[PDB]
Amino acid sequence: VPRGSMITQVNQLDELQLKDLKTLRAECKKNDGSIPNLYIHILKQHRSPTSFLYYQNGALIGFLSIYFFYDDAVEVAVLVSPQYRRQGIAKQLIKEALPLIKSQNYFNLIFSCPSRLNDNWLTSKGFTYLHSEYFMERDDLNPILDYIRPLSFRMATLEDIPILCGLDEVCFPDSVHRFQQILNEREYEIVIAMLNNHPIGKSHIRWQTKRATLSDIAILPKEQGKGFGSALIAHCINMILSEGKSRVDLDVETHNKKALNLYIQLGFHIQNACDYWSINVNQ
Ligand SMILES: CC(=O)SCCNC(=O)CCNC(=O)[C@H](O)C(C)(C)COP(=O)(O)OP(=O)(O)OC[C@H]1O[C@@H](n2cnc3c(N)ncnc32)[C@H](O)[C@@H]1OP(=O)(O)O
Ligand SMILES: CC(C)(COP(=O)(O)OP(=O)(O)OC[C@H]1O[C@@H](n2cnc3c(N)ncnc32)[C@H](O)[C@@H]1OP(=O)(O)O)[C@@H](O)C(=O)NCCC(=O)NCCS
Repeated sequence: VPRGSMITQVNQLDELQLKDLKTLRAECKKNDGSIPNLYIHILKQHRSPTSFLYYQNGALIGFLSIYFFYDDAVEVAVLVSPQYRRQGIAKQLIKEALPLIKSQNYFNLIFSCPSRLNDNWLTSKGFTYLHSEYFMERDDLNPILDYIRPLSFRMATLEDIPILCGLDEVCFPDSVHRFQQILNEREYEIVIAMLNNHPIGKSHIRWQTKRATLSDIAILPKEQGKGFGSALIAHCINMILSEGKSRVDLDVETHNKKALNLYIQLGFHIQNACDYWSINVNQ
């Protein structure tokens, strides 16, 4: 019923809009299993008008936002209340966002999509699958037994920049500045895995009060398949539990779901899974 429809276009979300968006997020999560990446901490800050809110009678039923991370693409999050899907809401929101993307002269759009939900018809429309991002959690208080490999583990320091940059150069090709900034945030640590005296991998740890989060996990391609990734992740799990945390979270990017079996074996369960699909503007 169009009388009650309205689209609000904003530079940031006030506290009520954030509450509304979190309610919408929750109802999509229950229907879909996973949700797009919304970067709530970015929406809360004033930016210089990339959030588009669809209300029906003042109830938030649709949301789209644009995120200028890349220098030659833009990330797009779109969510529509399950009650109101297939009525053109997502298409209305994308149309509102396009002028702003064109004006910035970006031409490539990258959408984060709940795992498995849309693959059939994203393919039809010409989207290209890029990779997936999985957020997992291990809520077991028991440490991981075994998984011992001939590795030593070191906490990285500002002196390990060559080692860290070398690892990233092979896995995931200004890394000096990024590792310096990470190593200067007291919530972060990086564990380096050594085989004899050659660095062969690393994992980042972000510490919070009740949990810690593993990310940016790398094992050199030529050293994979020897148990080293499992040994490093087990080392990290046990380090986190020995500080008294009750949860280990994990953020991993993969092009293939089978790479996830390692983490399932170590007791992780998926809490959120997104697939990233790109498309050029003129479509
Ligand atoms: C292009 C994107 O928006 S990727 C968004 C990924 N986000 C999510 O998946 C979050 C959970 N899912 C949702 O919120 C919704 O299902 C969305 C955002 C994917 C689509 O929202 P809707 O308002 O229902 O989409 P809308 O009704 O505007 O349809 C837009 C187009 O996509 C098509 N479409 C939408 N959903 C589907 C679907 N499940 N299956 C097949 N086609 C679909 C429509 O046929 C339409 O095509 P058309 O322009 O040729 O007529
Ligand atoms: C960490 C990662 C790279 C794998 O590293 P790895 O050293 O090859 O991992 P492992 O050798 O420990 O494990 C490989 C397999 O052997 C199993 N394994 C490890 N130790 C084992 C042990 N004692 N007993 C039985 N199985 C074991 C693992 O469960 C794993 O499962 P799979 O065969 O079903 O796939 C991968 O899991 C990943 O996360 N990829 C996405 C992130 C990424 O690609 N970063 C860039 C790397 S270049």
